[PDB]
Amino acid sequence: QVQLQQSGAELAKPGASMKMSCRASGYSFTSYWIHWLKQRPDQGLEWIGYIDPATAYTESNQKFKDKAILTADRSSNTAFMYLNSLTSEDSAVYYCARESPRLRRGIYYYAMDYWGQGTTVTVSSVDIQMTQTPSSLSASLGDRVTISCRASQDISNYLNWYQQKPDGTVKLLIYYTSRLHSGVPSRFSGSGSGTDYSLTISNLEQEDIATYFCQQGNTLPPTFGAGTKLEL
Repeated sequence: QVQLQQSGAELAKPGASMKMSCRASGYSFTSYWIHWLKQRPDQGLEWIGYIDPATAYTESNQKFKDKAILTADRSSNTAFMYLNSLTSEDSAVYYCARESPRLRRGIYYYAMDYWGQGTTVTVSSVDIQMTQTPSSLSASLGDRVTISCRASQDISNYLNWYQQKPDGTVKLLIYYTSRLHSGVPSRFSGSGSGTDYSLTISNLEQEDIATYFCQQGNTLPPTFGAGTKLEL
């Protein structure tokens, strides 16, 4: 079983540097990319970059190009991220996540199929826009519910959906508009095309209470929606 284990919470001084790690077990580390992401209090996620462990090649978001450096060591099955010139804007939860198996030779989904548990950092002494509606939505057990997602440009069906629980745990539910991931119960379904997409949950259960994110992976950098909170 795939597993990603991240390092423990740290505090730091303004102006300093720091280093955090992500240890892999239960699969061939050199066969899939590792991604890094940032999430601020009560906000959506931002994508920082990825590294290919087999070749050491890296890709970075222009917004983080002076802020972060990514590395990997194959023998110890571990990836790393280094940050510099820390400010209060840098206090956040940081995550690592694995890239899913490809679509065909040279064509990836940009769907993150397994996630680490997050590291909390405290500092103390044109992009494609996604729009999710509504921002929160209440329902009762056994109901049918649908949520909507729009992008600012044709994303040609490269649209993915994730679920985040109150304790931070993140998982992939659907990739490439309508494909279920391993272990997802078939009461989850999705549809769309062009710029307009939706997710539908049939026969709600109490373990479905959470926050839901959409994400395009047509063009770099990957961008996320701001979330829909689903409550009883």
